[PDB]
Amino acid sequence: DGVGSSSGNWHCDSQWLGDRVITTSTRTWALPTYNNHLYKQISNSTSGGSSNDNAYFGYSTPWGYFDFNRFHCHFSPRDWQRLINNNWGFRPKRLNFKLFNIQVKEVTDNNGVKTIANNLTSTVQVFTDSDYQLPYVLGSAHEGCLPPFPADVFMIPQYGYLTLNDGSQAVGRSSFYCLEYFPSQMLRTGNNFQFSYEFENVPFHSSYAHSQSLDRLMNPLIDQYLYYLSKTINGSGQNQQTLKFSVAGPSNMAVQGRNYIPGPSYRQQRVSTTVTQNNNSEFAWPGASSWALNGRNSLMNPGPAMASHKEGEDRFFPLSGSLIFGKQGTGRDNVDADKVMITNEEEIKTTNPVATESYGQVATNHQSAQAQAQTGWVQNQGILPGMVWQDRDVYLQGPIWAKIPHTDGNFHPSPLMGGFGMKHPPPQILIKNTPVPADPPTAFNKDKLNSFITQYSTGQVSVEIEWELQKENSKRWNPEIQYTSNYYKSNNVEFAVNTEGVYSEPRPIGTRYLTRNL
Amino acid sequence: GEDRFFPLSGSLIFGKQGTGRDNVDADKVMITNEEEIKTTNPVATESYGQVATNHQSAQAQAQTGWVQNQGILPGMVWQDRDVYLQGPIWAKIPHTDGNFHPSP
Repeated sequence: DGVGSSSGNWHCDSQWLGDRVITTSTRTWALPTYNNHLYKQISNSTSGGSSNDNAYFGYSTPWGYFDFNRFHCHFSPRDWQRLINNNWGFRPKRLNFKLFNIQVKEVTDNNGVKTIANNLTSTVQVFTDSDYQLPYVLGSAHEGCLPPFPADVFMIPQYGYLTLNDGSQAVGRSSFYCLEYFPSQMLRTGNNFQFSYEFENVPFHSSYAHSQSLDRLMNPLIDQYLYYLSKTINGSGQNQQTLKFSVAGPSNMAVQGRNYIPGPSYRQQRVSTTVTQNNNSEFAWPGASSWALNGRNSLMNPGPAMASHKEGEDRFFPLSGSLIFGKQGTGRDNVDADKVMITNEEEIKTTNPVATESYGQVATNHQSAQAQAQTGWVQNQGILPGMVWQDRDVYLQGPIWAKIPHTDGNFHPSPLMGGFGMKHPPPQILIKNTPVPADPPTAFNKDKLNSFITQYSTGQVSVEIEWELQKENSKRWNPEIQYTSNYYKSNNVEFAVNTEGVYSEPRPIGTRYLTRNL
Repeated sequence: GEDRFFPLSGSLIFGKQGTGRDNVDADKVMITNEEEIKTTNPVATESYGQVATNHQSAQAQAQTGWVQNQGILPGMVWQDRDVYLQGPIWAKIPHTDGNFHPSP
């Protein structure tokens, strides 16, 4: 347990134990000193002003944090495929985290000549927010998670948070948190850290697509013992009204009585990939669906899970109804379509309404001898007893869990971005290099020291997660759809490294391949 | 009192003994009456209610709009469709990620 002894080994691989899968990942990280060892107040004001919808107030801290809330941090593409093609569901159960082989280095810069040396006596502080007393930052789809490729060395993201704001100002109820006011473990090179976590009960994610739709669940050979209004007129001409009824049969499925209806909706604007079909105007924000919270508007994104488009119109997508990842090396601003990957929420069209369509129509008056029957379009429909739906799919590059807000009420708290919702998700893990003062003056001074030895640390991280599988039990005769690689030759291998050594994930990968009845 | 009225497709209608399959007259069918639940459930052929649609001010008058369809709201209470001697007994709840009050 000293300077010349490793404090942990490299564990990286998966084990498939029947109904369970155990993924273990190790990456090597680097932690700089953030904020000059200072807690700093930030707002849209210190950010260079902004619009009201983007106003905020908060603090940036000198701490970093570990984040592995993305599936590719645990599953290799090959494993994701094994999961995807053979199970009807899965979910996390246990988690084991480790920090080891810490190395604190000191940088010296004299006359531009920079040099790095070990500072053996320096420490790094670590602690877990086991009681969720700090603002939960994971599950906001932030960058900075463990890289998908094991060989990549990553930089630990800086921790910051937001509280209540009134423009760029704070309010009485705004909270300020100091992470030093938390007990934390201190470790020198040769010391290590570790902890375990139990995932609370969460339903299995449905990694299947339905092999039949909500409106097509009857026996196509028999009639119902129910009738429907089929004629209100006996033919053109004056006073031709009547009431004729017919049996709802195979010949008219649209009219049949049903026990369950499609899930809720919130109409999204429809955008086309073949640009010339879109309106010649800027509607990215104007024509976007949104919600208001205390005078501020936020984009309804990704919103309720809805099918991306009608059958065949694959060139269409909801303005902000699906997740879109960037391809390897894609820039940050105004990037072209070809440099991004838009997820396709199609498999759920069997139960969820289409995002760019109306939920349906409702009557809006009392038809009478004088007035004709009128209908109106339902653009957004809240929950109704009898509704049934699927949740957003999850992706290899997508988030895994989210913290369910602690509130009096909520409904089906499944994270809208996809994933598992939990009141007590994996705790945040904060880390920071303990400040090491430079030589202080030889005469006392009450001011806090502001002269520090420049340092940064590096080490390994290990995350082991145990997943529970729900295996397939289909009696389907014909073969199923399976995720596969392309047979055809090509310059590079999909999900492999470049000739420059750049790993890249060519496309998003969902979980809905196997099928199941409704 | 307006017993002569019924929702276009809001109630179940069975056929009387021997009634044909197509374009049968009113007298040869039996339309169920979902009346007893008017104590908690809104009327099918009516609006749920009205909501404000603007900010009344010195210049603008208060305006309301009709709620033609209303999803669940915390605080709602209701009865489910009645069951009949000739009616169905059970149904299979679709195996899906979510659903609400899966009563057929």
